[PDB]
Amino acid sequence: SWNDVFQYETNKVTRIQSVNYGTIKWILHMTVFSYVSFALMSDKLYQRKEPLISSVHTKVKGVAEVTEKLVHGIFDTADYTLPLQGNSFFVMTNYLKSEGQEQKLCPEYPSRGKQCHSDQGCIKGWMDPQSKGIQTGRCIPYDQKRKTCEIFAWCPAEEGKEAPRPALLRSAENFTVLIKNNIDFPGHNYTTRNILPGMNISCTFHKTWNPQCPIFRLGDIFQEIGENFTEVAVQGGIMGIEIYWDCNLDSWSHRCQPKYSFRRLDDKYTNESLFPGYNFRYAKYYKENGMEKRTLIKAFGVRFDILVFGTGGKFDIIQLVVYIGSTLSYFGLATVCIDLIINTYASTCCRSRVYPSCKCCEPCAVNEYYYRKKCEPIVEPKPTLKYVSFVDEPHIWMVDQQLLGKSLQDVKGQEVPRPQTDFLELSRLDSPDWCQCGNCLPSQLPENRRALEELCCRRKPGQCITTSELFSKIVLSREALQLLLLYQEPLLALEGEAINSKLRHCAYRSYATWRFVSQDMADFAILPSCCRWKIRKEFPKTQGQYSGFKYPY
Amino acid sequence: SWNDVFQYETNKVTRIQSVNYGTIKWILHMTVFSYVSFALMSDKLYQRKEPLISSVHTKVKGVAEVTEKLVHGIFDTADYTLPLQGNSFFVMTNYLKSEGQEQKLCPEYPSRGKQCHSDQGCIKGWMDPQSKGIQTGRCIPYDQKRKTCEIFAWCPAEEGKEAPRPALLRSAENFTVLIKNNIDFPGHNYTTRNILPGMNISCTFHKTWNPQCPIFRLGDIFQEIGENFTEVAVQGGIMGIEIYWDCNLDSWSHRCQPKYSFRRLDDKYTNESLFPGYNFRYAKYYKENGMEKRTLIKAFGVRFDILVFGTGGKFDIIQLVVYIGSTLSYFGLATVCIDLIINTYASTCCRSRVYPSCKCCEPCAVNEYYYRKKCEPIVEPKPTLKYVSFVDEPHIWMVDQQLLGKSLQDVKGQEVPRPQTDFLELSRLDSPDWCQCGNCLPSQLPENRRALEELCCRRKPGQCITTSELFSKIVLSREALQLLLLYQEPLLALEGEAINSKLRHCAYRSYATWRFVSQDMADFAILPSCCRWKIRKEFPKTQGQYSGFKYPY
Amino acid sequence: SWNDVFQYETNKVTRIQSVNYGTIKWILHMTVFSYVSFALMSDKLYQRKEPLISSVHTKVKGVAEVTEKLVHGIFDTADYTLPLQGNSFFVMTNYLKSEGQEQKLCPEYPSRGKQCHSDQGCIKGWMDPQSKGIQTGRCIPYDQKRKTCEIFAWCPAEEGKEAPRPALLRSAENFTVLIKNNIDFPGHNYTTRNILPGMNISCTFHKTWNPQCPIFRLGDIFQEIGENFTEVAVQGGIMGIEIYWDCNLDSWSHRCQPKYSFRRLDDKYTNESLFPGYNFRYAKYYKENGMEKRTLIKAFGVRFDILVFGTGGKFDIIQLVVYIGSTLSYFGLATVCIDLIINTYASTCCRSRVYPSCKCCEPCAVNEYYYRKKCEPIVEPKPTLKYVSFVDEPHIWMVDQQLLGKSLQDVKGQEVPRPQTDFLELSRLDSPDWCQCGNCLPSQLPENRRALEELCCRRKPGQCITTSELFSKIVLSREALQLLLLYQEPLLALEGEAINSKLRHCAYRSYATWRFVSQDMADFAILPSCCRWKIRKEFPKTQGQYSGFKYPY
Ligand SMILES: Nc1nc2c(ncn2[C@@H]2O[C@H](COP(=O)(O)OP(=O)(O)O)[C@@H](O)[C@H]2O)c(=O)[nH]1
Ligand SMILES: Nc1nc2c(ncn2[C@@H]2O[C@H](COP(=O)(O)OP(=O)(O)O)[C@@H](O)[C@H]2O)c(=O)[nH]1
Ligand SMILES: Nc1nc2c(ncn2[C@@H]2O[C@H](COP(=O)(O)OP(=O)(O)O)[C@@H](O)[C@H]2O)c(=O)[nH]1
Ligand code: NA
Ligand SMILES: [Zn+2]
Ligand SMILES: [Zn+2]
Ligand SMILES: [Zn+2]
Ligand SMILES: [Zn+2]
Ligand SMILES: [Zn+2]
Ligand SMILES: [Zn+2]
Repeated sequence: SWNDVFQYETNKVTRIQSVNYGTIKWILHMTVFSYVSFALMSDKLYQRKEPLISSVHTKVKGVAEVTEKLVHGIFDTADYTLPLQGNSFFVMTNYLKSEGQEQKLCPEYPSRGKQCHSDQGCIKGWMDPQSKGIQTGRCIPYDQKRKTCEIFAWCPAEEGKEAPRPALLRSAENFTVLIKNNIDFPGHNYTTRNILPGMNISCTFHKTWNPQCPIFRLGDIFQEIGENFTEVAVQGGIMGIEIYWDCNLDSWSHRCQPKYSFRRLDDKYTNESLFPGYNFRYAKYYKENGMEKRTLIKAFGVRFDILVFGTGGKFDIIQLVVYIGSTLSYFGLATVCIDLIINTYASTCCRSRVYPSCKCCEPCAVNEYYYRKKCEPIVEPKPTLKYVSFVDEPHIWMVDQQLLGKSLQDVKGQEVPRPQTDFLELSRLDSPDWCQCGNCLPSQLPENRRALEELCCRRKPGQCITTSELFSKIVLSREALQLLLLYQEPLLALEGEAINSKLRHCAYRSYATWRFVSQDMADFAILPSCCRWKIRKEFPKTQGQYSGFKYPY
Repeated sequence: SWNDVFQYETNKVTRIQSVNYGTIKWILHMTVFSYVSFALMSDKLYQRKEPLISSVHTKVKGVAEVTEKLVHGIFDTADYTLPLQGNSFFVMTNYLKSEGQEQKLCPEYPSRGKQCHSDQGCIKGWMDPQSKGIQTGRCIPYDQKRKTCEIFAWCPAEEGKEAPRPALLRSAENFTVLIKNNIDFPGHNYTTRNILPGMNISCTFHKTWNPQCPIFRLGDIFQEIGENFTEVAVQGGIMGIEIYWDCNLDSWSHRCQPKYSFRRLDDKYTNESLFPGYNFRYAKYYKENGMEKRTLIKAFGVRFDILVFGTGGKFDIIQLVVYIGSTLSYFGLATVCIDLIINTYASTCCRSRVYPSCKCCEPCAVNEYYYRKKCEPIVEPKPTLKYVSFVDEPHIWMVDQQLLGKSLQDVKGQEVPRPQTDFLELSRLDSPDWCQCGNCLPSQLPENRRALEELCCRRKPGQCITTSELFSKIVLSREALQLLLLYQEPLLALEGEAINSKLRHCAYRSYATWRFVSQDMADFAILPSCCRWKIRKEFPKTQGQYSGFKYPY
Repeated sequence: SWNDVFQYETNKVTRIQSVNYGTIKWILHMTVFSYVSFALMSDKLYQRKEPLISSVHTKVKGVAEVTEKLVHGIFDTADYTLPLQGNSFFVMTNYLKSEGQEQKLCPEYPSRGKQCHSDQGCIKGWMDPQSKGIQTGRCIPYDQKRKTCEIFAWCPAEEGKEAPRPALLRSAENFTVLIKNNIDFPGHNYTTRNILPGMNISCTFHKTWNPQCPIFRLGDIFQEIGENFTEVAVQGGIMGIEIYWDCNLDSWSHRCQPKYSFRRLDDKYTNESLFPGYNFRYAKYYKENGMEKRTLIKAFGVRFDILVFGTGGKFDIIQLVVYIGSTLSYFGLATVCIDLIINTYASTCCRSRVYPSCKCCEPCAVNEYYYRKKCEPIVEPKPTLKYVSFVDEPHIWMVDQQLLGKSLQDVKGQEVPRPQTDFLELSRLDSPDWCQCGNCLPSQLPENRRALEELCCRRKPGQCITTSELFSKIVLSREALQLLLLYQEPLLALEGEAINSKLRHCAYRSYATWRFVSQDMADFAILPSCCRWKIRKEFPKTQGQYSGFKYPY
């Protein structure tokens, strides 16, 4: 039990002294190592990455003068900008005014060919989001030239009027926005900001000269991406200020700096029915003479959306371990490829065609030696398994099918090469129809099992193997068999029928080992009737019938 | 050195021709491959996934008429909606009005059983967030029926008044919001939007008919998730418009489309003390007659939060390599399982009980052959390691413990099977108390080391192995030992005491190899005293004392 | 073909009964298993993690009284807070007022040493964001003491005036904000909220006593992180309420609770030129006597940014499979380490120096046995490969280089150990200048190939190996060679020149196997001229020239 615990299994290997294969192995190992290292360091797969949480604080500075009796106006942050001071801020670039609005009946603004021509056309009680009123069903003259439906809404109405061109607040392109970005990686417990001590304040952002200046001129934002602020100012738009944080929190590779990029977020070619641009209608309410009045301003502008994103990486042992474990199996590529080469070039097909056709692959025949020193083929031992050898042939035949009452001599199997004998050890001092030697005899086994023993020493007519002197020296010589038995059992009693049986079995084994060198084939070999019966004649049984070949399993 | 570099180690293998094991191996390989492929393609583990950055632009369109002297009002986007046009927008569904507010003393609104009954109950200088004023400590009659505390706050007060039921702006359910969603994957450098050219504009969203229409009717939003807009309109709520982007950026599998889903974000059963619903109090300031007055509107509505989330996948070679490396080791499952089967069925326990009990597992005994052709057991060579063989027994005994002065014959070890001899090679032409053969002699070694040599040829009384003829043929025959020595050293000088010593050692080795076939056991074998001293008698030393067994290590 | 499919390859192994190595293997296996399990469960690597989508709803409650003719004011949520009720909300802590603003010429506010001293200093048409007006180029006296430039802007101007100290709305520290957080994991289809049924309402958040109370006192927020609300109230700031959701959605380990933490998001030491603190200028517009007037309020306060982040993990089989596959290769660590130990201690370097220097590593010499039972070295069979043995030496010499016309006897290779012979099997019954034995003869091969056969039996002068009796018994004995041939071919015809050739080849093989035990070396061995020519003399050819050694490949 404890001995079972205290065991270590190590694979048997074959140390090959080959320049080609060693060079290939080291080249592939180096390639795998290089790619693994490159992937680890480039993608920082050894680091735990966490997304950031951002806080944005914007301050827009800039004033515009608008001339529109002539009225001279001044526009500051309490005028053209909203209380928006975070991820988004709005800069007004144009506007439409409608002073003194009261909820009453009035003609809807004639625009986009909405002028009415017939009273029946207008509907009663119909909600009109385009005009923002309820039509009363009666057409009325908005102007002496054209007529429009009557809506109970805020009056006077100015819906559908185009934004003035050129934009009144074009000067917004000269306005400067300061962006303060605070990010944190709570898992990594790291916080930083885009404005650090020792940074100049009289700077404006540029891709090259001042890439870290958080002060942006809107016109520069637009022209860095090929957008015409003057055109966008008319109907408005949405622009994006991307702030990317590719941040490394490792001490030896610490750099957490923002990268500023810009992107228009509103489609230039939005259909006129999809409300192009960016605008919003905001109203100031007041009391006049005793009635509640409203002043409506339709403000066109650019909404700047500050989009902050990024990841913060810090070394994590678990991630590195996982990556290494993932990539470890790639170091078996050399083994796989070289074993594939050995297996393929060990095939008896290359010599036939490939080598004569291509003579450059001639020295690759050495892989047969490697294969035979690397692989030990074996077959499943099954009852039908049988091996036969014919002295007129230089190979052994394996039969792995049932004998359906037909002689094993006539049964056909497949050819296999007889194993090489141990030279170091060998260097020492009315006959049956199926019989082609004349010495074979009918089987005494039951009828259903006579086919197994119906085998001859040779396939073609000739002399029996029993005529060879080695048959008598090895198989029939009682002295040699006695020596073998004593070698196994030194104090054996060479008397009785037991010794005759043991000698018979040793003779069978001797023939099997002589003609089927491998013990694997010798165990499942089948002796010819001639040799079997000569053996039995030499070492015969008493008051018993021979059983024959047993299944080793 | 370079020869050390130019080496390739390949494992020795056993090619088994088994239908069952090959079928099992291929089945398991196919299963592993199928699961790995399924996981790779379903979860898109070959792709690098990046979260998106979103910009949302909303446009709500819809007008409501409210009747509340009778006052007829019109409510448009400058009235019921806020400047919110991004990720969130607010649609007012009800309201409470309080015109003409001045900062002075007044009775707090009697609500939720807040009516005061005693002057002492009211506190002086106490902040009252429920009433939003500082109590003066004196109770006053709010109405002829009930009394309330006096607060220096905006007056007249209307706190705690329930939202009117039914909701005044019920018609908000018919209002339509257009959502424009712009997403980007900056790492993958991909941008898209939810409105593409060629999409109809007179559409409203439906799960099946118009799943890609970014125009939503609020009532439809509510009824798609079993929410009653009429009820929510009273106190308000929060609704979520989820926009999911499961986007594949690979050219051959490119589809980046949004999936719209809805979710109520406010708890229906919020406790009345936790401010249920959604409302906000916004005030319009003005000057009246010389004093600064305020108009307060408590607006109840639905805040729609557009929640945009998703990931964009693009093929990455590094991710695929990592996944493949992770899954490569799963291809050894076939080897593990089949080797486990071989090891288990090679145990000498199955034959004893399992096979007779269950006869279906009879042909699985072939795994003993596979085990013995796959594993070569070996023991750690240690000084205490000793092997002994008794000619009255068919096994060898291994002793791996110290001899505490007691004879090795009486010491007990564990039984091991003597290895099979090479048949191919063999096929060729006052006695001591511990002695059970009569031919053994006392050891001449030092007293502490006599136990090692205190061993007999047999455990039970009988004839000595020295009486066998093979002992003289193999161990004592000077001709055979001389032939062996010459085989090792052809030009050996067969004269002197050196040749006698060499013959003695060869005789020891011959006995050890004969009775312990394996060289591993023969190296650590222990000769019996009888055989040892017969050998020494045949090849005796001169002017010296025999040392005995040395430790091969 | 199908037999090729029905094959299973299993590695040959060596079962070592070693306490040290088994203990090491199990220790390393346990260590790897423990670390893998720890990483899996601690980091929850078996779970699929999804980021959350959050909705935040805030309700600030609290009223302040400000005394500033003396004016007594009341400040409620319609006064000090914005319509912000989501991820951010603003609490006003101080303010500056400027009533009755009109767009006209006026002197800019003298602050930060901006007082003008010369008319020429002021510029005409110059935008002044600091003063928020267009300078007319003429200096005018703002006050009797100091003068400032003239700006066409809103007047009276109050830019650059410091926030009053102490802060007017200090009482904001006593105000309470209720945060309702709704999160969802749409991939995992899980939603939850920070307020659950059965939670008290009269609670305020504390780290220990009430960590789950979503009602926060602002002063407590500030003092939990060492911030002085009274100081921040003057100029304002930005504070962050982090809500972390480390949520496990597995039923057996379900806990999805928020963790509240606070963080100041505005730099305390922001440069005075970077607009420290948080403020915004919001204006109320009105009509007075017929002209449009403006009231400007510069509000200083704290903007609270609710930052919600977290991940939701649920068991995923794919992730667990990937992690296990990643970590499987780490279970080969025991094999790697033990094989490294075996390889290192099998080196013939330790015995020389390490063991005598350090005697504790003495019993580690057993690894040579393990190495020789684990590895079978083999060399690449190449035409230049040759083996030679000298009977005056105890080793075989391998030559793997071309013979540039110089005798192979004088060519130097590298020494290798002759393999141990099978004891079990052996236990059975004007001479050439390069010649150091006298029996060698010149080669009859072509001139370019005579060097191969120019080899002697010994390196130093002495007796030829042919004088040994084993040479005649093994190599020249016709009986033994005939027996070997018959063993290979039992019915061989021992007549003709074919038998002589076969005997010659068998004699070459016999010498090669005798002196180069391994068949690998015997195949590429080179016979000495003396032995070769004695053999040929014994078994000579007829009407033909001998070819010599062939390349087995
Ligand atoms: N390999 C092989 N073994 C055989 C053959 N015939 C008999 N044997 C072996 O010899 C034994 C049977 O001996 P047998 O002649 O029947 O003598 P008996 O059993 O005493 O009657 C079995 O254990 C077989 O393994 C044969 O043709 N081939
Ligand atoms: N395996 C084994 N070897 C032995 C035994 N006795 C002696 N030897 C070997 O024989 C050698 C010692 O020979 P020994 O009889 O002492 O002759 P001496 O050394 O010349 O006195 C050692 O190298 C041992 O390996 C034994 O019982 N078993
Ligand atoms: N290993 C080895 N084999 C040899 C040597 N000389 C001859 N042979 C073998 O003997 C065969 C050639 O026999 P050879 O003497 O030329 O007789 P021939 O071919 O009939 O003229 C070849 O197949 C060689 O493998 C030698 O020095 N070493
Ligand atoms: Na692996
Ligand atoms: Zn016959
Ligand atoms: Zn015959
Ligand atoms: Zn005895
Ligand atoms: Zn004895
Ligand atoms: Zn010579
Ligand atoms: Zn010689």
